[PDB]
Amino acid sequence: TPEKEPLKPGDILVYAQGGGEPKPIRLEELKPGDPFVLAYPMDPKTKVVKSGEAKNTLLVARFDPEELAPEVAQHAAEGVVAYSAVCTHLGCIVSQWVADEEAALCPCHGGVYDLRHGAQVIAGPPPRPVPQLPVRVEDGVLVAAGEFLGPVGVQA
Ligand code: FES
Ligand SMILES: [Mg+2]
Ligand SMILES: [Mg+2]
Ligand SMILES: [Mg+2]
Repeated sequence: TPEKEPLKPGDILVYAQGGGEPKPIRLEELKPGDPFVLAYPMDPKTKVVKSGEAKNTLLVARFDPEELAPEVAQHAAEGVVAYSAVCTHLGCIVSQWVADEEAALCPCHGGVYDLRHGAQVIAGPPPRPVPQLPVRVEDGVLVAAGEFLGPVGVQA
């Protein structure tokens, strides 16, 4: 189904939504240092949000660009970073924030990913970082700028 299609470069990032019209994520809405938001990709011409496929679930956060690791900054936009939100341990959505680590926490078994430093696993059983999603800003809206930088979710 269109709603289960994979994320594609050029897709518009929208806030995770129930029904109703989607809301694109605008750069100016994200305050550097604030907790991440959960997002999905939306096909820019059909406006179909690809939220029926869990492996399209994203977390999106903004930091001061100087606080990002250079490798992360390569794929960031005005300090905004995005990653897959599917835990690489057993696939739970990495839905919680760790304020004093600026990290994403998985409530299932306590995986913690260090968002400014490439979602390095700093606690729990995730075997590898959630992959980064390159982003760019177009007319103030966040857009996927490439494929995920590695496989999503639970792998061999
Ligand atoms: S599914 Fe995330 S830590 Fe186990
Ligand atoms: Mg605002
Ligand atoms: Mg650092
Ligand atoms: Mg625990």
